[PDB]
Parts: sequence; C-alpha cells; structure tokens
Amino acid sequence: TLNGGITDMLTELANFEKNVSQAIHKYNAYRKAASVIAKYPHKIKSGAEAKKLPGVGTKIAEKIDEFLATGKLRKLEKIRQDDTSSSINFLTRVSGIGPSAARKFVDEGIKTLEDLRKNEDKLNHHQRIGLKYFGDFEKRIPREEMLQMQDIVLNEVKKVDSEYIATVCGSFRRGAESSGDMDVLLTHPSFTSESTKQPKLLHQVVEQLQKVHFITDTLSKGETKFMGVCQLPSKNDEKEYPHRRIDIRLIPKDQYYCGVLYFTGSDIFNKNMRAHALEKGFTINEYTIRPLGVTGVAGEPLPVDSEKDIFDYIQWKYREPKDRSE
DNA sequence: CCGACGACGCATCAGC
DNA sequence: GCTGATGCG
DNA sequence: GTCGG
Ligand SMILES: Nc1ccn([C@H]2C[C@H](O)[C@@H](COP(=O)(O)OP(=O)(O)OP(=O)(O)O)O2)c(=O)n1
Ligand SMILES: [Cl-]
Ligand SMILES: [Cl-]
Ligand SMILES: [Cl-]
Ligand SMILES: [Mg+2]
Ligand SMILES: [Mg+2]
Ligand code: NA
Ligand code: NA
Repeated sequence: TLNGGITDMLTELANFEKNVSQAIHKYNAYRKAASVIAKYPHKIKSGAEAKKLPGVGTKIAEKIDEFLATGKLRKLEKIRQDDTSSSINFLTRVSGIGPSAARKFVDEGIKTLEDLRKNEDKLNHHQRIGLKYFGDFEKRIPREEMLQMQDIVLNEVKKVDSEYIATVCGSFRRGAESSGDMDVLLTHPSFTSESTKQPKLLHQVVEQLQKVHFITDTLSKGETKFMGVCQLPSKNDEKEYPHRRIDIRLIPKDQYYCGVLYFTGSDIFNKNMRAHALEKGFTINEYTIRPLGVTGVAGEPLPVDSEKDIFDYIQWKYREPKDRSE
C-alpha cells in the first residue's frame, strides 16, 4: 500500500480521539483524511502535496511532514507511552466496551485481559460475549470461508420459508478477499413499509440457525436487527474454525435497494454519500431517500427501483460495490 | 469566523 | 410500566 | 480537524 505509513498514523490518531479524548468529530476527521490518502494513487512526498486533498488540512499536513522526515510522530510516541490512554485503547477492543465503559473500568483498576476475566461479574451480556471471543473476533475471515458461511445461511433461511431472500452485504459484497464479519440483509414479502402480516420473521430465522448450531451466541436481538456469533462446522479431527461476528438486518421488502445500499457500505462511503445528498437537498437512510423541504424537514419517500436510482437523485455516477471501499 | 459534521436499532438507566 | 437520554454498534 | 459560505 503506497501510503500505508501515513494512513496507519492517521488511523491511530483517529482511535486516540474516539477512545481516549471522546472527541467523535476529530475521530471522523482523521478517518476521512486516512480514507482520501488511501485512494490517492501516488506516493506522497510532502505535507503540502497531501493538503491538496479534501479532508487533509494544516494540522495533518504538518504531521505528514514530521512522519516523512523521521518515520515517526512524537505525539503518537507519547500516547503509546501513556498508561491511561494505552489501557483505555486496549479495553475498547472488546466488543461492547466503548470509550465510556473503558474509562470507567480503568478508573476501577480494570486494565488488562486478566482483569476483565477476573471481573466478569461487572460486564453486561454483550461485553461478556465480546470477552469470551476476544481472540477470535480479532481474526479476519478469508473469502473462501465467507462463501461457506453464505451457503449455510442462504440454505437455512430457504428451509424456514422459501419466500425469504438473504443477501450477504458489507465488505463481502464489495469483493474483499477477507472480511471482519458477516452482514446479512433479510427480506420477506409479509414485511413491507405498509404492513407486517407475520410476526417473528427475524426470530424464526435466528432460531433455525441456532438449531443447526451455526449461531452460537446473541449480542442483541430485536424485531429487525440481530447481532450475534456464528461458527462454521469442522470435519473429523479438524481444529475448530474461529467464532465469527454476524449481523442480520430485516428490511421492509419494498425498501430493499435503500437497504442494500446502506448495508453494502463502506461506512465512510455512506457518510460521504449521505453528506453529499444533504448538500443536494435529500436525506438518505436505510429505508428511503426523501427530499428536504424549504425548512429542511424531510418530505415523502421518493420512488426507488435500483441502487442506481439513489445515485441518480443526488447526481453521482453509479459506483459498483467494489468501488465503494472508502 | 463558526456551525455542521449520516442515520438508526437495541440495551441500559434515570425519572416519573 | 412508559418515555427520553446515553452508550455502543 | 476540516471546510464552505
Ligand atoms: N457507523 C456505521 C457502521 C457501519 N455501517 C455500515 C457500512 C457497511 O458496509 C456495513 C456493514 O457493517 P460492518 O461494520 O460490518 O463493516 P464492513 O462490512 O464494511 O467491513 P468489515 O466487516 O470487513 O470490517 O455497516 C454504516 O453505514 N455506518
Ligand atoms: Cl470532537
Ligand atoms: Cl509513530
Ligand atoms: Cl424513513
Ligand atoms: Mg462487515
Ligand atoms: Mg457487521
Ligand atoms: Na485539503
Ligand atoms: Na469495543
């Protein structure tokens, strides 16, 4: 990767601001600069060259100059030395521990993996599962395994009701050679924006995937969103596969294209696109694109029959999923 | 200078 | 119990 | 932290 040293430094700065400083706009600003530098097709030679890119300003250009000249950033060398920041940064790597809980735990003297294991009684359900699979959740998923997982989910949903449609989204749909988790978009004709003609539509799918021992744990579960844990079956005498994170989102069937646009991401791509929509006078969520009125209040949903229709409303050329990895 | 920075589901808690 | 705010994702 | 107006 052409500018990997720079984008790694900006990512570490972003994480510092989110986890330690609890400065979410600085977190998003460093992420935006790292994203625009990541796609820049030249090896950056100066901070001035980088400042030409949108989202890189004076402060980050100065940090890039320091990094290019020395290979390091003093500000980060200090943060890495700092016990409190280091402990907080670590604890947020556990799923369900965010910046607030991480600082609370560090305040109570809970600062290592050992400390967490000893104090399991102070964790909520999600954090408990995140700790149990801390090691597994740090591993990437090879695309070959993503394909096996897709084949299980799609076949088990079909067994519940052949009218379900399950689509694997996220980085998988963008063509990534490895993924951090599996994201599944689910639809069923009995659930539309107009009516819900069947209860338990997500529940029945979750139950079936549990019955065949694919889903192993639940982090959170409502009528439309499931967050949990899953695992591929292994063969005789084979080492078990790592446990993996799985997210399932049931979307109204008539709102599939807004839903698949949202669930394909990337998250930075959606933020860029939704910000552009606002500049163009629309608001986009996972259900609808609506116009903004003279006062800025959302109007009625606009008709959408393809992902491209949403790009057309905001005057963007269509971008295939593989070109949305921002 | 200075306001705005994407949009939302589920879990948890405070206050009533 | 319900409603609203906050955390986390 | 950055940017548009
Ligand atoms: N704050 C966020 C977080 C995520 N998503 C989205 C964009 C996605 O593509 C997606 C699926 O979520 P993931 O967190 O699982 O991210 P990815 O699938 O894109 O990458 P990976 O899971 O490989 O890390 O959620 C979004 O719009 N806003
Ligand atoms: Cl901030
Ligand atoms: Cl460094
Ligand atoms: Cl809506
Ligand atoms: Mg994903
Ligand atoms: Mg996910
Ligand atoms: Na710039
Ligand atoms: Na976390």
